[PDB]
Amino acid sequence: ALRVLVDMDGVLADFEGGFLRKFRARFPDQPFIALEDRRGFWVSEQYGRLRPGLSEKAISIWESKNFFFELEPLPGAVEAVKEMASLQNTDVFICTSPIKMFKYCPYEKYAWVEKYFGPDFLEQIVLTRDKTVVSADLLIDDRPDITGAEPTPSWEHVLFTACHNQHLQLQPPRRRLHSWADDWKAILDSKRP
Amino acid sequence: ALRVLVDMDGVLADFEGGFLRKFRARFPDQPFIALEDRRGFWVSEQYGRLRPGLSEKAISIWESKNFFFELEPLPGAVEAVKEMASLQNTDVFICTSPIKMFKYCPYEKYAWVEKYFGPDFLEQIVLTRDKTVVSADLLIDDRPDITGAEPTPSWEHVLFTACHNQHLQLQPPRRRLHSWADDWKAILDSKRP
Ligand SMILES: O=c1[nH]c(=O)n([C@H]2C[C@H]3O[C@](c4ccccc4)(P(=O)(O)O)OC[C@H]3O2)cc1/C=C/P(=O)(O)O
Ligand SMILES: O=c1[nH]c(=O)n([C@H]2C[C@H]3O[C@](c4ccccc4)(P(=O)(O)O)OC[C@H]3O2)cc1/C=C/P(=O)(O)O
Ligand SMILES: [Mg+2]
Ligand SMILES: [Mg+2]
Repeated sequence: ALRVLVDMDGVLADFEGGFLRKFRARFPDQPFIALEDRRGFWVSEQYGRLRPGLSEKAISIWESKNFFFELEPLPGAVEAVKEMASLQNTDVFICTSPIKMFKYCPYEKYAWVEKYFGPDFLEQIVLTRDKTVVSADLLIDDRPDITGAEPTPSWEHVLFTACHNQHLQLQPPRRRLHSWADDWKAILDSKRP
Repeated sequence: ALRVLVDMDGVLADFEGGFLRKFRARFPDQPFIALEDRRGFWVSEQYGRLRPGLSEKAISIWESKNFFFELEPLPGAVEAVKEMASLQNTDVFICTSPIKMFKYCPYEKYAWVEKYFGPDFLEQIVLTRDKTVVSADLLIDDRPDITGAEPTPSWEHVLFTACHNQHLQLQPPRRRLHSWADDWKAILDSKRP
């Protein structure tokens, strides 16, 4: 079977929108970064440049209970992955990194998957801080540079569009999946025998 | 670097001893299976044959809060893995499967690793129900038959001795690690260039 790894935050689950909503609600008198203006992968670094002490306040949002659990799915994500997993000769794993503060995040990621994909889909979860040691044909992930212990990962990394990466020019033959409305089936079919 | 995957339950953490202690304390008037007499990988199947309704009582032990967190390390396990991870050209990942009931288990496994190996070791955790999709040179695991989506895993599976597998004759050239007092370094060195 063709094997596809799908990232969670910024691909399945709307980490950026969730973060902004909760930040504004908790820190209504602080300045914030509109999603369109997000630059750089690390939210807290951008916030830290905007005002002193804002990096720590940003961090307190994703460390809070229910932050991960209450993320909304990105449009099309649940439908696409469900269809993808039902395709013949196609094994789909949700491959995601928990944050360092582990009190809520791993638990809530399991709970989120159960909620949107159902109990049977829990067998498809891989939690890891290193994706290069997970072998597959494809990795769909919004992070531009994915590295770790394995210098030559078996997967092709398809960059999932996010505001933070939308301007990035990629080194051919690297490619993008622009959203779940985009033609993911053609990408998968291009890797099949 | 040589890459080694190490299982948690029955290899690092004493799932069998922990289970028995808690079962006896919770169900003092039920019969139990002494560790020496454990047969078959699945604890609940053996308990279920011993008396009707015992399978469900067994399951309630590992579903309970603090079951995973309070497991004792197997003798030598923490020392060995710490030394192993400090070796040159050697990357060690703790590769473990959470149980289906996810309320406590993933969280407590992270907490256990932090407790025995320290915060920095949390980056080395891989949670998965499928180990065949994790690529490495070696997998040290007490489970005799490890299968999943990848029909030809890259690792050599070294069987870690447990009471449930201690009589098993293995198909050459399959081999065992008899305990952490056993010569794990020689096993690793045998895979190096
Ligand atoms: O896209 C993101 N942007 C972002 O700013 N963060 C935040 C949350 C927290 O995540 C981490 C993080 C680093 C690597 C992998 C997951 C999370 P940490 O666990 O180190 O605190 O990095 C610093 C912080 O940055 C996470 C993510 C999620 C990364 P992925 O989608 O899990 O790869
Ligand atoms: O060795 C074991 N023996 C055992 O009886 N169990 C119990 C706990 C529960 O674990 C499971 C289980 C199945 C596969 C992988 C982990 C756990 P489930 O999550 O399906 O309930 O299997 C049924 C039950 O069997 C777990 C383990 C731990 C298996 P690993 O060390 O995680 O591979
Ligand atoms: Mg992401
Ligand atoms: Mg085990």
